[PDB]
Amino acid sequence: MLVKGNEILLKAHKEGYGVGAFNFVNFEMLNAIFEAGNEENSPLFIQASEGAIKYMGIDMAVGMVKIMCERYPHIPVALHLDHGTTFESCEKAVKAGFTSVMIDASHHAFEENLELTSKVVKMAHNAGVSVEAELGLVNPKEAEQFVKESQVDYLAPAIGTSHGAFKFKGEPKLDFERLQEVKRLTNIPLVLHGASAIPDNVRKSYLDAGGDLKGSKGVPFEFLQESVKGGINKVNTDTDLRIAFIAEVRKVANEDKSQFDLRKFFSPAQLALKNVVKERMKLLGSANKI
Amino acid sequence: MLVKGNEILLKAHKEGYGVGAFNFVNFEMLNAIFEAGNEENSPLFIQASEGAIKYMGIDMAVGMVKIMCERYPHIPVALHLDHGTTFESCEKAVKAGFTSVMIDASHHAFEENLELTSKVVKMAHNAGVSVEAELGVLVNPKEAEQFVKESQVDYLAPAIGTSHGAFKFKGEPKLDFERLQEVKRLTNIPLVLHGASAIPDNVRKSYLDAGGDLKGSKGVPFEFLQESVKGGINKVNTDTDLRIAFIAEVRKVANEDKSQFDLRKFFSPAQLALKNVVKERMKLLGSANKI
Ligand code: NA
Ligand code: NA
Ligand SMILES: [Zn+2]
Ligand SMILES: [Zn+2]
Ligand SMILES: [Zn+2]
Repeated sequence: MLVKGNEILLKAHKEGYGVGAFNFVNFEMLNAIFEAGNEENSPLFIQASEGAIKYMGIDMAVGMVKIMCERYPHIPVALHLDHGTTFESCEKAVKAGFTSVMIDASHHAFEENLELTSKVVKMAHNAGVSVEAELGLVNPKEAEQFVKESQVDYLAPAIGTSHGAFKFKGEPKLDFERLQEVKRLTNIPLVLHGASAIPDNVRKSYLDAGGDLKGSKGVPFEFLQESVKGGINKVNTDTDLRIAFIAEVRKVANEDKSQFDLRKFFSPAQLALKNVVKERMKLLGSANKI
Repeated sequence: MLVKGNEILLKAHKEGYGVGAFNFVNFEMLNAIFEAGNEENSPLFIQASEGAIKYMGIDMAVGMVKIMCERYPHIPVALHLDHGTTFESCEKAVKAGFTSVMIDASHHAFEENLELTSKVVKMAHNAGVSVEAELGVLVNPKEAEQFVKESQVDYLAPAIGTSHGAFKFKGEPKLDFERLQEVKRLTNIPLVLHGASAIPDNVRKSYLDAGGDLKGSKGVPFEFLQESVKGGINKVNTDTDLRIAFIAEVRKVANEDKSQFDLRKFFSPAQLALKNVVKERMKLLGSANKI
């Protein structure tokens, strides 16, 4: 059922594996994510950004997730506010039924990031909700201080990732020795943002359907595994899903100009998304952890 | 709020207007339909086919609608099983929370159609749910009178020359309006028009400008939809129009930005185009400003 984000991530912290945190914006993405979790016997972090919540309405975002939990009552599921920008945003998500909220004030200085994060934590913990924060590259000693002062449940340390399909213009590399240092001093679950890899087969599908991925590329599979070894426990994944989904939508549009049955577009798009999720669960080590 | 289908259609029947019955298969379709009803102050018939229910899961089909009703509690909404093919399917819909169910046995003989329809009615009415059936081969008005009286069905879909899909008329648009009037006077219940998509000219242009192909497509003219309401049609099944308007915008976004893979950029304009189709249809049929 729907559980506190910390319940899932504490396990992954103790046993040293990574749980994927998969964004959704509608029913098709959510269904494919849940089907993958059921087929790989993996716990699920379900994420909604503030833009996705505006698109769906927060009543629908939580409502659809609750329905899916009743459909697969054996899968541990956390519903996570992705990149909350204000206290009030995190507070609205708590009242709506989210079991995990992230407050992104990494763009602020240490002192204001910590003051706002601490405010979110108090409100959230009062309602039984776990909190993620961000910091950053990261400096391990202030991370130690940040975590102890804020009492946040998980932390996203900056180690060389960024959202989108365009992660590194040159060689891909992440500062894993910084990560191991953060992990030691904080001893809490850690979060990797911008962790989409753009698998080879997903890139092929998008470009085969006439898509333009520009010079985009993401974290190699090897560096996601090394991140988990370093102590990452929550791996944010979104771009990979969207590319795999829209590749199939473009394909159907191209191959049959007379097709306007929505299910003919989105049934193959769901399957491609679902396979990206299933492979990621195995890569990160959360398969068969229910 | 979610109400029995008859509560909406009996009002439409008494006052002589039509209520669009709009199919959905996912959240985007459902949201646009509800926004159209809110903006035109119109009651809503929300329909799901058996295929749509398989795609969504009946728990999600009903659950999404109940969330949307809480979001717009002032809008009368019926949740209708479209083209139920078996008693068991209609019974599952009743148990899940549907407020209206259609049993389509029109391909069976009259006697078998009546028997199955009557079985569905008894189960449905015991649960507080309204029932649609279908007759027609064009409908036989005298069969309809007997059918409605023996079955106690709440509304009837008489065949008068329409059909599902974008290719309804090879030749002249033709609907047997005389037959419709006879059925209405003999049955005196709300009547349903299936295959009622019109394929507006702007929707067709949109689909073709996006690179789509509609070879000789042809729907029910707006004037025929109005004539059919004047004749006693109170429920107007609409699906194809919604899908063409929706996918037209999906095709357009794909064509004009090959680097776009944010789903919202595809489906926000698609929702708006679908919503606009629904708003115009609500005004055409006369359910606008009836809340
Ligand atoms: Na997050
Ligand atoms: Na129907
Ligand atoms: Zn991020
Ligand atoms: Zn971030
Ligand atoms: Zn029909």
